[PDB]
Amino acid sequence: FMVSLPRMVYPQPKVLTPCRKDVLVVTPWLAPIVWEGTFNIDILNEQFRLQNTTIGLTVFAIKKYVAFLKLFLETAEKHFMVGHRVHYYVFTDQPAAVPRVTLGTGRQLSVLEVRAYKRWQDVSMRRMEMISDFCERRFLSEVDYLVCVDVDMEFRDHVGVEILTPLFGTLHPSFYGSSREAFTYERRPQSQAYIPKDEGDFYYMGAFFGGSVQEVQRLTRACHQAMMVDQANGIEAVWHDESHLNKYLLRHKPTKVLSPEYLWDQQLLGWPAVLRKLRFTAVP
Repeated sequence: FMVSLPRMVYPQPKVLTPCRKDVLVVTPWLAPIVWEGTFNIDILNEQFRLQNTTIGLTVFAIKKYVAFLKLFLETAEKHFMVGHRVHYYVFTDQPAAVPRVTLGTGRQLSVLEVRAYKRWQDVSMRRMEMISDFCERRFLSEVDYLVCVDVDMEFRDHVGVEILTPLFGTLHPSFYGSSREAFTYERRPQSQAYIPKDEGDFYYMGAFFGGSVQEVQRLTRACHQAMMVDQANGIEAVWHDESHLNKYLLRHKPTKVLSPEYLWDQQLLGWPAVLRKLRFTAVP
C-alpha cells in the first residue's frame, strides 16, 4: 500500500515538447532509458522515501583491488542514494584492508570474507555464485533492491532512486553508439552465452546492474548455472560473467536501462555532448 504524495510545485510536463530529442529515452519494450533531463528527482525521491526503501550495494575487492575501496566508498557517500537507507556489502579476501570510511546516518557497511578458490574457473563464477548461492536469505531480509558494481570506480555525480526498478542494466560506454554486429557478445554457439549477429538490443556492462532482490537473485542464479554448463563443456565466454549478463538481459528484458552517464571512462572516451553528467566513472 502506498500513501498519497504530498502537494508539490514543479514545472508542468509538456506533452508536445520532449525532455531529450538527441537520445532514445524509452526502449521498444517500454522500459525508460535513464538520462539527465528525463526525471524529476523530487517526485522520485518522494515515491521511494514513502516506501522506506533500502538499497543494498554489493562490491568485490580482491587482491590489489582493495586499494580502490576508500575512494569508492567516500564518493558513494557523497552521491549514491543520499537520503535513503543504504547497506554496503563489501566482499573481500582481505577484511583487514577495508578502509574505515565515515558513513552518513541510515547507512551501514558489512565486510564479507571470500572464499578460497585457487582455480580461475571458480574465481570467474565467484560473483554470480556469491550473490545468488550464498547471500540469498541475507539480502531478502535486509534490502529491497540490490545494485552490483565494480570497485575500480568513483562517483562524481548523483546516482539515486531514478535507477530503481525490478531489473536494470547499464549501457556499456564503448558500445552505446555501435551496431549490434559490433557488440562483443559471445559468438560461439557452443556457449550458453551465445548471441547470433542478428540478435541483441544493447551491450550492457557487467560493472553496473541491479534490480529487486528477487530479480537480481534470478539473474545471478541463471548466469551462475549457465557458467557452470560452459565450464563442463570446456568453454569460457569471451567476457566472462558479462557475456552471460548480456544473454540473460536479451531474453529477460530489463525494466529500466541506465545511460552511459552511469558507467563512463573519461580517460578512454572523453566527455561527449550527449552526456550532460558523468555520474560513476572508471578510476584512471
